[PDB]
Amino acid sequence: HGHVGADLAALCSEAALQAIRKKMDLIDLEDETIDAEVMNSLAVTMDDFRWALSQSNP
Amino acid sequence: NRPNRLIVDEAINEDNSVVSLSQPKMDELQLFRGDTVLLKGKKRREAVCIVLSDDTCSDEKIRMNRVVRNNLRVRLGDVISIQPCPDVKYGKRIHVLPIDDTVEGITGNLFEVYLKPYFLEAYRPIRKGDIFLVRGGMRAVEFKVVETDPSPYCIVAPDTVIHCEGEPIKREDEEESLNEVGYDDIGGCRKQLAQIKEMVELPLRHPALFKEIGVKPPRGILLYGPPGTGKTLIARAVANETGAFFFLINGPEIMSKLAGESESNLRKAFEEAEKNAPAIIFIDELDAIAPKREKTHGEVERRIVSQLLTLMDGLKQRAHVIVMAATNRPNSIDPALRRFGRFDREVDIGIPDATGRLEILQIHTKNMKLADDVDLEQVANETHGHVGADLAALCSEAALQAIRKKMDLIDLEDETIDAEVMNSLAVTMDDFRWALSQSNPSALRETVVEVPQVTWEDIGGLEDVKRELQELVQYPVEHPDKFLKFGMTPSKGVLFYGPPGCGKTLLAKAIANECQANFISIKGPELLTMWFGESEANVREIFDKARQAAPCVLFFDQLDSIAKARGGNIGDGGGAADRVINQILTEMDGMSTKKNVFIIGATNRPDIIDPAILRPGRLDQLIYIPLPDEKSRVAILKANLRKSPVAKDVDLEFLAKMTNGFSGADLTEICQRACKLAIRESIESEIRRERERQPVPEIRRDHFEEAMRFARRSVSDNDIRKYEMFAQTLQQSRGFGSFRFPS
Amino acid sequence: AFEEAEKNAPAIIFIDELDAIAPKREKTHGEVERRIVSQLLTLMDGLKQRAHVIVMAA
Ligand SMILES: Nc1ncnc2c1ncn2[C@@H]1O[C@H](COP(=O)(O)OP(=O)(O)OP(=O)(O)O)[C@@H](O)[C@H]1O
Ligand SMILES: Nc1ncnc2c1ncn2[C@@H]1O[C@H](COP(=O)(O)OP(=O)(O)O)[C@@H](O)[C@H]1O
Ligand SMILES: [Mg+2]
Repeated sequence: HGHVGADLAALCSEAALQAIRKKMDLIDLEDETIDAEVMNSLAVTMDDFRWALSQSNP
Repeated sequence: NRPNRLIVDEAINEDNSVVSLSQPKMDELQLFRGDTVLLKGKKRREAVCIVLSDDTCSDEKIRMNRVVRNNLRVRLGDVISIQPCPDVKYGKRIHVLPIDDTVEGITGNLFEVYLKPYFLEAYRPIRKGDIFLVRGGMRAVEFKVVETDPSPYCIVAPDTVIHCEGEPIKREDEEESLNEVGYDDIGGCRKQLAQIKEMVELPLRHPALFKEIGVKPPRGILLYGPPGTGKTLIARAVANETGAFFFLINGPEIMSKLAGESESNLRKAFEEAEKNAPAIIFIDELDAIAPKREKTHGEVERRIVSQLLTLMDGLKQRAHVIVMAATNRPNSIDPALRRFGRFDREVDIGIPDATGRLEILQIHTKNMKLADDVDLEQVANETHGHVGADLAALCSEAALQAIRKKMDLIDLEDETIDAEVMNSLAVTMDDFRWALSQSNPSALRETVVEVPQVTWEDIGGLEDVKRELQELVQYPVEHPDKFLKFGMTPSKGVLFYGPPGCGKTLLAKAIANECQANFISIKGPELLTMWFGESEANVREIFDKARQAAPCVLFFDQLDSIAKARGGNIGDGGGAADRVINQILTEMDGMSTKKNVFIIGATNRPDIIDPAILRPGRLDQLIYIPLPDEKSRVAILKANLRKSPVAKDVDLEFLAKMTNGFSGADLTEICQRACKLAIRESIESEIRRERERQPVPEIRRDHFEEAMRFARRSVSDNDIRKYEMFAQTLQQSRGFGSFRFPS
Repeated sequence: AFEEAEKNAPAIIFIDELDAIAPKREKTHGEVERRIVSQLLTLMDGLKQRAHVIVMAA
């Protein structure tokens, strides 16, 4: 409602980072390179955007 | 959670240059005996060794000696990953430098004594930065390989030339690596360390994930908290763990009187950081350097803020440098810094809890030698509000007290101390207790108060009141899981009202010690101020300190002073008295989550207190502290005389019968009078003992009888009716009586 | 001075009128004085406590 363009950019970044967080708990975190299948499965969804909205304040 | 990951294990006979792994694990790793492999360790330290097969070694463990662990800067029980080193070839040459301290006193040539037999017909792989020990000469010498040819993986063949010429390497590098600050040296900040790790380490290691999802990692991190919580510690640990240069900026350093000097300093700092990329820019006291432009009148401050905004905007140019800041009060910072592309992510570092301060104590005491008596759990428990820096200084003071004792033993004139005295040197529990006594908590360095050491047995009677007070503080903190099962939040308010001297103030002093929770005491009118908005501002500061020091007990002694019924006075001291009550109302129950802040109020006259103060949610329980009855009067006299030696002939039970309406303080005066009479008799007796030259071990019956002649009833019968009317209004307000559900 | 102190370890350092050279960094007129205080702190933190050199300030 009161979000300036910087706030919306922060929201999009937070949603993408939340998707990356979802992919965090699966990986070993010590792998030299990440698997191609989980590389392809990574995409921003509505759940990530709603989490960002819940964590979004102007 | 990979086959490469293995648990650290010791070595029975395996030496430095090789490694030994269990044969099934070697087969799982597709590794043959005699193969060269790579070891990965913490702090970005690596070594190259020959893998071996051993039946003694377990499948989940890797056999390495102490020196191999010292190479990787890792301890026993750590998790490390092993990978077969690729394309390892015989070394053309190897440049080895022994430690400078070890070479001293070695008459024979270092190379011939150590290196020539060690590498003869052995083919031992080495990487740059590897240290290996060879027994020989007068003293065992550690050799550090600064240069490897070919770098970094090479095999030392007999034909490969080995030389120890040049200035021997210093132990400073080794001790700096040992003392380098990592994530493990932070205590109580694991929840915040997770977000910091996600912000910093993840983008560096897997930028492919970010490029695939098409997002860029944040560049601004704002750590805010009380001093000593380790924000600078966390920043330096992050800088060291990621192999980035740590650059420190202090707010006073940037500040300068000359025009354009502070911004030039900031630009120079950013330029040096970008040159030393990757690097971490850390700005201590960001609040002092960058306040609100509209709020500040001085031109230089908004000048610095604008320069900082420009520097942050220009920072995001793939410079691989991340700017971090530590401040006490984030709200004092210019809001333009809080936006995205700037200090967008703010991480709250708070007062460590019991387990957090236990972790801090374990971290700082890991090098100190601890006896069996000392237990760090109780040390954490008694440190109610200490911060990490306070805990470190506390451990240092306990150690220094141990040196104080061993000094009192020793003469110090001798140049060399006997080995027996050194063997006697140790650290015990009493040293830590003394450090606890001397050290003060930074959270409450303002509200520190003396402790009369009032304990429950000091209070006589009020057993029902004592039990309720403990459950108020003990239940929510010691058993929070119980409250989540039923789902209703705990009650956090009690008002004590009654005649003066019945024990309201003792219960607050006693509750401070026993429940091991932070205790803030407000003298009744202490908060009020002559300025227009300062009386209410002091109220918000008290409730903010209590929220930061949660679990905290906020004791409002003589609550009737600041909590009056609104509208009683038109002037109300200029209307400020009502505004103080309205401020108190909002903090106790307002538009915020409730922390473990337990408000306790003691008042003589409760009927004047604002009715909004006394509703459930603010001071949930109204407890009446009456005049002690006959049974309680015995307890008060027994508790008061518990310290003093009193004759067994004294019958305390009869005193309670006679003193029908005496208060707790009145009975205390009677014992005080009896003590002075017994002291006065001793003083005159010993004077007669001196006069004849030129008795009273305990208080007898006679002193009490003379004391009772001066006994008075402090609380009048008129006042007692005033207190008993109030308790009757509560009973009549409820209605009915002996409530029971039908059948 | 600190280099000579570590070179001749063990050594003893005494500073006379330290407050004259090291006022409060929050309120300091000259930048040179602030840099002197910064060098004091940097040299204090630089010693790894193996120098066994005690700095005395009056
Ligand atoms: N139940 C009690 N047991 C032991 N000592 C008591 C008791 N009640 C009162 N006293 C003694 O009375 C003195 C004052 O008591 P205290 O300060 O707790 O009273 P209070 O009811 O809070 O009074 P006030 O209304 O003046 O604030 C102390 O010496 C204390 O030891
Ligand atoms: N969470 C913590 N864990 C371990 N030690 C700590 C912690 N916080 C502070 N310390 C100790 O306090 C000392 C100084 O910390 P400091 O930089 O003053 O913290 P802050 O960033 O709050 O100013 C450090 O040497 C460290 O040993
Ligand atoms: Mg009192």
